[PDB]
Amino acid sequence: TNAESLDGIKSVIAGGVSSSMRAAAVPLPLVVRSAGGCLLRDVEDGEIIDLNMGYGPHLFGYADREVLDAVADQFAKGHMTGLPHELDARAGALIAELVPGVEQVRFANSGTEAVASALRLARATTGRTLVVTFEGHYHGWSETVLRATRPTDVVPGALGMIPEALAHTVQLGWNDPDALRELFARDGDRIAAVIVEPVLANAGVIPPAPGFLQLLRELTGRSGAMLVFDEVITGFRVARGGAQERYGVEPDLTVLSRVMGGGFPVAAFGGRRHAMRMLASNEAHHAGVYAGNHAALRAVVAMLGKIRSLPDLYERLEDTGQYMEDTVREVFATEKRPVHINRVGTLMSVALLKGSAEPSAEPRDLRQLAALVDFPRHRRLQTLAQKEGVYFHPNALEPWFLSTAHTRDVIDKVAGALQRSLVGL
Amino acid sequence: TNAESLDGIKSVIAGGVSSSMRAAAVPLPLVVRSAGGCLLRDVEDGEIIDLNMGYGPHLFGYADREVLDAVADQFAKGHMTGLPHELDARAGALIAELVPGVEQVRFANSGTEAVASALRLARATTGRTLVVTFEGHYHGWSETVLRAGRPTDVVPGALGMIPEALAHTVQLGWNDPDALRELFARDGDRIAAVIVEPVLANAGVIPPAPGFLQLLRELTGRSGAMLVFDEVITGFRVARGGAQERYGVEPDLTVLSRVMGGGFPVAAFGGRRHAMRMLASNEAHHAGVYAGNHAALRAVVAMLGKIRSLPDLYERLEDTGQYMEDTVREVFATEKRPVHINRVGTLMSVALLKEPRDLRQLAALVDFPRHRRLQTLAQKEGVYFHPNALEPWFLSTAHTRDVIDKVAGALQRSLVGL
Ligand SMILES: CC1=C(O)/C(=C\N=C2/C=C(C(=O)O)C[C@@H](O)[C@@H]2O)C(COP(=O)(O)O)=CN1
Ligand SMILES: Cc1ncc(COP(=O)(O)O)c(C=O)c1O
Repeated sequence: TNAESLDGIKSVIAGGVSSSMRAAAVPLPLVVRSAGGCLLRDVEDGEIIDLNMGYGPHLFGYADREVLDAVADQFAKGHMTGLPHELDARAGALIAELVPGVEQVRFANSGTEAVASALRLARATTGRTLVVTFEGHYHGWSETVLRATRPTDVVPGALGMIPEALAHTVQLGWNDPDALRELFARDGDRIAAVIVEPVLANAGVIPPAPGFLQLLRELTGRSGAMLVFDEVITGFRVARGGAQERYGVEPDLTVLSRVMGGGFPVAAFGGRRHAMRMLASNEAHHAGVYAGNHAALRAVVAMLGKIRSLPDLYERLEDTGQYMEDTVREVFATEKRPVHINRVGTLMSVALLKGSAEPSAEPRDLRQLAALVDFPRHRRLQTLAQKEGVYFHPNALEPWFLSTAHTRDVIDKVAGALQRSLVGL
Repeated sequence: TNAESLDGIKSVIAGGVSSSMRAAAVPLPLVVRSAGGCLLRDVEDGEIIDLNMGYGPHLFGYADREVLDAVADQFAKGHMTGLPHELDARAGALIAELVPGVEQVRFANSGTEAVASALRLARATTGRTLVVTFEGHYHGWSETVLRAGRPTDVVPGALGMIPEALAHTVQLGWNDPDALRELFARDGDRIAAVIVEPVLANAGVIPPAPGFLQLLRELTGRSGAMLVFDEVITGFRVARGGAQERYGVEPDLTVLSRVMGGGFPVAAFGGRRHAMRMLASNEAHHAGVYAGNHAALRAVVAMLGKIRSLPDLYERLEDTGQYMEDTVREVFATEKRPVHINRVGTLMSVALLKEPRDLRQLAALVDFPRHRRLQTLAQKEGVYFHPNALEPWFLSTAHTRDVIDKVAGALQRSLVGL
């Protein structure tokens, strides 16, 4: 059984899962035996349609052979030597072609690593130390950015961090231009970087308000602060060239992962030659014995090569998302359950609202959205859905990540499963 | 050409390599086209015997099919879902079986990640903040440990670190029991952890002095400080159960990577249930979307499964190292070049000179410009090792007698050109 098999896992993995968040993501136990397309198989041989999809990398679904095969070939030809390799130029060139604001990169194993070195690059380059974040925006778990009352409160996110960890890190509310302007008027000249999820995906899928990214680019440019887009989720997802392209605003540095490597552990950060100058001279720092290994860069080449070869991909993904959005709206409407749904392409939040919530609200930030949401009922809904054979994360603020494997028929099954689950609510 | 192909790489990879250290590791350009066994193939189709081997993971050489095949099978069956998986228990159990001081683990993508979370666990568990390191010991590049690289001076290792990064990190010289005793007599009660390379591999291969690890275990135990063995390099390398087993001293936490995943990006940290209690309750923190992904844990299961099935492996690896050691000594003796060589199994340091117990003592004997010159010459003869004398060689089962005999010839020829 799932529950018994999870208990077995817990006797050797402290907490049941390596990541503290993802260990609370299966309150009705589910242990995977295999996966393909958008389908999981249980250790009880149950089939589950996955709307979470391993948190963003799988644009084409699980077990994508066009990418498996390339990575497996690399295992047969040397996957990790630590030396420069012919692939390094091909990976770099693909990223540069597809991403406007990137001409050079360095690779890492994870978004967390890529962010930490990107922030260091901004501090080293500007000779400043102060970094600005937004509430609910997640940039991995490195010591200077790991945050958990006002949105300007900076609260450490983990036990066992040094007390000064966040001394040079500051926070504002998402989509609050007045607050942002006031900050820059006071401290624009001390800011090394503003880091931001151009679309906030780790706390609902709150897109930026009209003009907000433009405003950020202006203030940062005027003040000499580097603008860092964390596109770990949005890159190669909301458009071929990420949110950068979709919203027509170019940052100084860009962090990438997820879709880039199709699920292989790999990330990068980069920008134009000017922003990357201290790394071109090897004066600034980045490291990691596995960084840019040959298997990882084969995965980038195969995945970005595949995406490049499909010039109408993002149009079809958009139809997929629209159809899921329309279907899920009908199912909740028919049941007379208020719901909030935000979508940017195949990135999608679905949250069940309180009976006392304003159905027509368009929250612009995490606090506004959280307040409308009925968390206990949503948790209860996802247990029910999981039993009906559909998995999404129990926290309403955690997004769904659709894929080309979520065809019309799949989405029609999802509808049925959600309908049945709501009736049990 | 190698040089032209590297220049192409540098137009899109800032600095030519993603890691700031490994971008200075090929001053005579070498770009890889393919690799297998202990052999590299150039973009000019040259063959090079690799003594560096990608910095530790490849105990059986490059392109190990018994491990390729398992990982490729995982790609066909779902490699990354973010959910608990049947493999998780098998990977955990294999580590627990092979490593004395580990009963539970969490996985990470890299030694740097695994270290950071391990140190946080020790701070959270003890309610203390102060961490002790040793000079020349490398624990990755996280904010609270990245030092440059007196022995007591704590110097930041990267530009753009917050100024307070190392405020709660302290350093002593390796193998200095007096200093270590004095530290603990004064501050034993404030120390959250002592982190240490049980064999110092990133600065020569300086093993611990007789009784030093035993002393560390006693002081940390007495003071309630967690002893953290960074076995990223030594684990499954110097013995099946790492330096832990080899030297009979058990730490509170162990960090693992490298050999564990056979070159797949994967790491872990773990200990006995007591030391891992705040992670069992999910009160302490670790994260990363790719942590413990199915491909990574398939690699751990295949690699550790293979090692487990070969109970005399570490004895054969010892013969391999002895033969390399004896051969290299003869070649330098015959040429009348003084050399310092330290070895622990297949971990091996070879430095050209102008028994040190620490980095300062060893560095002082070494002729760095001549060693750099020697490695350019060796590389041209078809043997690659890192140009810095303090960076170790990582031998493998693919370094057979014939290979080592070729290495001898190539080193002889290179010394004559010195
Ligand atoms: C925008 C963004 C992220 O979303 C991000 C990681 N996000 C997630 C990590 C989770 C985890 O570690 O278990 C789980 C997911 O819920 C989440 O999106 C990271 C950190 O990446 P990584 O997990 O590879 O360290 C950086 N930037
Ligand atoms: C002992 C030790 N620990 C940790 C690391 C860091 O692991 P990674 O390079 O995967 O971050 C290294 C790299 O040289 C190492 O030698």
